[PDB]
Amino acid sequence: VEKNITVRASVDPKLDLLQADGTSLPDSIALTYSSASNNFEVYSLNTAIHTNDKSKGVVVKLSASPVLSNIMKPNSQIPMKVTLGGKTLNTTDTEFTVDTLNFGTSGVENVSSTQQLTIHADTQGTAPEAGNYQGIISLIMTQKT
Amino acid sequence: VEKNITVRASVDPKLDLLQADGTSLPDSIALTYSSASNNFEVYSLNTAIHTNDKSKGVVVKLSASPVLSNIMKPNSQIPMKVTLGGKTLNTTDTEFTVDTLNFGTSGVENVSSTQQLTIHADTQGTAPEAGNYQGIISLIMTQKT
Amino acid sequence: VEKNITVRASVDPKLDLLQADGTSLPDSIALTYSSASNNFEVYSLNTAIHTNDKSKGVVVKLSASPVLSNIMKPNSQIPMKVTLGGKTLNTTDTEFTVDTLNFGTSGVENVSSTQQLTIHADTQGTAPEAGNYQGIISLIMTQKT
Amino acid sequence: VEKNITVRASVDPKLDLLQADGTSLPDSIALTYSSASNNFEVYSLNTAIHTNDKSKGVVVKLSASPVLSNIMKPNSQIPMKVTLGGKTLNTTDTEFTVDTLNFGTSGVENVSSTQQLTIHADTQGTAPEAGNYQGIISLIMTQKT
Amino acid sequence: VEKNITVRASVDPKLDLLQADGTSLPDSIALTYSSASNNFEVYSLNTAIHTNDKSKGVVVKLSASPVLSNIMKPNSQIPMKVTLGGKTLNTTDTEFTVDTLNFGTSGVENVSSTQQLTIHADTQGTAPEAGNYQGIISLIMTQKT
Amino acid sequence: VEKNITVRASVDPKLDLLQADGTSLPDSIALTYSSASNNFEVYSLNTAIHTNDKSKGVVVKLSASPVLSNIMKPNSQIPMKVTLGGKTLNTTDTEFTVDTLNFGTSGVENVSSTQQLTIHADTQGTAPEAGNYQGIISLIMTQKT
Amino acid sequence: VEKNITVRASVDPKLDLLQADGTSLPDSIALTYSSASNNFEVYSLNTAIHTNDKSKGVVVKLSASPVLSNIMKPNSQIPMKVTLGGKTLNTTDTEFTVDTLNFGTSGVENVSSTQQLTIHADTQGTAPEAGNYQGIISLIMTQKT
Repeated sequence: VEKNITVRASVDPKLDLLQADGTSLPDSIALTYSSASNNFEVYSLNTAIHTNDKSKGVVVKLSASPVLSNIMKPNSQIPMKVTLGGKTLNTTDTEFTVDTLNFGTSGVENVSSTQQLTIHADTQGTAPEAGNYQGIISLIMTQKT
Repeated sequence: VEKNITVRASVDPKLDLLQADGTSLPDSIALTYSSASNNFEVYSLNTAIHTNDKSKGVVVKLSASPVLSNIMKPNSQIPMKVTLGGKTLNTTDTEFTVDTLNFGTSGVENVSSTQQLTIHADTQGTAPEAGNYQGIISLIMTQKT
Repeated sequence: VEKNITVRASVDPKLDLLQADGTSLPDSIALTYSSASNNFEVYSLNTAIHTNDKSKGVVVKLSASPVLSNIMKPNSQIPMKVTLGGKTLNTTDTEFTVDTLNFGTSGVENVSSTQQLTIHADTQGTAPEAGNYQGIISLIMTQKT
Repeated sequence: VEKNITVRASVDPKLDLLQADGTSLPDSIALTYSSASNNFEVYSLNTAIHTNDKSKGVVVKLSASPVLSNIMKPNSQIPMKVTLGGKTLNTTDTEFTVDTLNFGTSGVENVSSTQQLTIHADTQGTAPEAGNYQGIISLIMTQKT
Repeated sequence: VEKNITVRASVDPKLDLLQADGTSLPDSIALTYSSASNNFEVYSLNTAIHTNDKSKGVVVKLSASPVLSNIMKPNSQIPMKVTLGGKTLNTTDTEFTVDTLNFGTSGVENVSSTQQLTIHADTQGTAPEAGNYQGIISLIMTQKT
Repeated sequence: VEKNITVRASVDPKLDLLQADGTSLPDSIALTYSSASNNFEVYSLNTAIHTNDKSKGVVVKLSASPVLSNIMKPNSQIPMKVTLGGKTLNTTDTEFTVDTLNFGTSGVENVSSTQQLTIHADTQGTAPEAGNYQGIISLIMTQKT
Repeated sequence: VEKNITVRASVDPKLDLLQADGTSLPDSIALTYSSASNNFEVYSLNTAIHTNDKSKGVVVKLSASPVLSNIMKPNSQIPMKVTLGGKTLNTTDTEFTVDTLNFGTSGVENVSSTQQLTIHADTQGTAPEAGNYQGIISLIMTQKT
């Protein structure tokens, strides 16, 4: 036949992280460099947590510390700082209490309040070497008793 | 030599289904799960039908009823409802009359009006089992007297 | 053992043609047919020339005239026109002068300016016969005094 | 009896290494050269460790030091550095602790967190001789008390 | 006389089974194990039935019940379930009606609709013993009145 | 003495024909039949010509006309058309000029450009009799003044 | 009595060297000549050592130095270099320590890690005389305290 389309999906019944407007988080992001400040800008995205039950809190962590490294020479790299809900995320987990998520206040049941997601490839005022840089962020989420 | 590139193309002289912006349909699509509603959201795409002759209509059908099934445990699957031009597609063909396609009204000869293509892997408010899913949509399209 | 991975690489110390984003050129491409115009669409890609020394120009040519031919019936075929940097390529080599390549202006040393690579399986307003088509393009590239 | 298809499979009941999307790791990979830097680009792939029991850690090592060597003249070769989970692999085994793997946090039982697998044919800024290169990587994985 | 190449081909004038892209079916396939679920993943391939005359249906059967068996110890084996067009195949013949094959709708005369061919080495949630496994599938297909 | 391995090799110091990836040409090939068109599909392989001295051209010819004949009944056979570098080969030799071979442009000295080798068992739109077919192609190559 | 089949097998209870996929090593191999480089290409095969008891090391040696000699004229020959596990083999025994073989890490008890077997008919950049060459390699293996 003509126009064969393959459909894929990843399902996590307990938790999901979607944008405040209902769309899924972008699969990739692009940072903007500013030679005047010799540092990257802060990337901010509005996200809302979707949960199976509203009686349990959420715990968020990263699988590994994200690093933005040049593709041609990995020796040059810029650590990236990721913060969710105003608190910095790390390889050690952090807990988001149920009372601070405000489940259902947006008008949709089991949908959390808008959480500010921030990515910052912060250099210490030192210009990285010219080239193309790439990295990956692995945001983990789990319910807590 | 260096930089050998192989070119491939599938030609159907009578009929083609492309996006309203002139680009081809995506080869793959991704559905986003929502733990709050325990269901997938509707995926929508704008498409335009290209025809060899504008005086003869189009009939559309699916080769088989698509189902979104887990790659590891096919026992769990989510049937997908496909609709084109506002009418649900089924294994039994449906006819799009010529006067409802508006060939040429977009400014380009033999190009139909924008048709809404919708894929919805709807569960009956039942959470599918955790994992990643995969499926295929086979959209057949033929001209009709 | 388990998970044996074979690594392969082709090395040309003098020249390399890569995408503007740093990744390698695609090994395969697909063309989009449109029955309304009975012709293929133009495929365009951004590429950047890498050179061992920035003081020497580059020459580009095709090993043989690329032709898009049907796999079932090679009698039906569509000649393809390849153009790089805005100038049409042919089996007779064409010269890219050094001052027109802008080596180093992108911020990375010995990297040329973005060159527009275009492939067009241009039919003379004639619908090719239905079936699957396949062809290969061989892009030769050499330094010139 | 027409259409005879032979099926093969290798089973390791205790451990498996698969891509984050659930598919198996590629059997072969290709590296891209860049004469501007006279070095290869870093190849990165997302992988997830599968385990029979979540209470036991994982240990990773290489059977032999992988080396990318020319097929025509093995005297020319490029040592390759393999790193999994952010820590460099070596013929002397390295230990991945259980709490650093996050078994089950992805939503699928007994599936580890995404581990970044990186292959880099790091030349010391020295152009290898022209030709075709080939190498093999043997990634060992074992459960550790 | 140098470069002697031997050519072979099997001809069935009445029926053939080819991939949707026009190439022949793969001779060998590899299944991927996942110790997390202690089961094999489903392997799916798109195929199109080629027929001499479009007025006759197609019947599909297996010569013998395919079984995936360990090469070293045949006592350990995993039965494989084969389904084509959404209906499971068996040693007893199954009929595909002509109206269900859609001969010619793809744009090529006498070429049927894409049929989903699926192979699943379904264990009953029990881990097979370590080793290399191999099996064979003999897909018999014939025309029917 | 255990593990006795016999090694064989054919040496042609003046000319060799190898694949573009550096490996030798396949010893055996298989053609795929298509009952819809009642003809064999075109088999294409990329090859590169190796020479002792780049200053001399290459001449290519076939020892005898290749014919694809049924093993059980030679009376039924299919002539095969072989083309290298875009020009059909024949029992009468054909000349490939030195300037058309582009020796060394691939980055390896004394290695020619990629030459398209194509084999087509072109039936005249007539289905061959059912059975197994076999044939041999003897590609002769020589240097010419 | 029709269809008489003779079965032969060589049994070495203490050691066996087989391919990584479980099958036996090839009985004969073919090398590829390249007149451009006037040297043979390196032949690489994946092999795994089998042992009766995993607590003992393995020793590898050759009965006699392999030489690739022309069948018609023995005066013209090419010495062959054989390396197993990354260390070149010679007429004098070599040591493979138990800790280096990694018995059982592949998931099958008493099966060693994949050892790279390399055969190279290394000419000193001198073209051998035209003709057919044949040679034999006798790989001896023993267990050592």
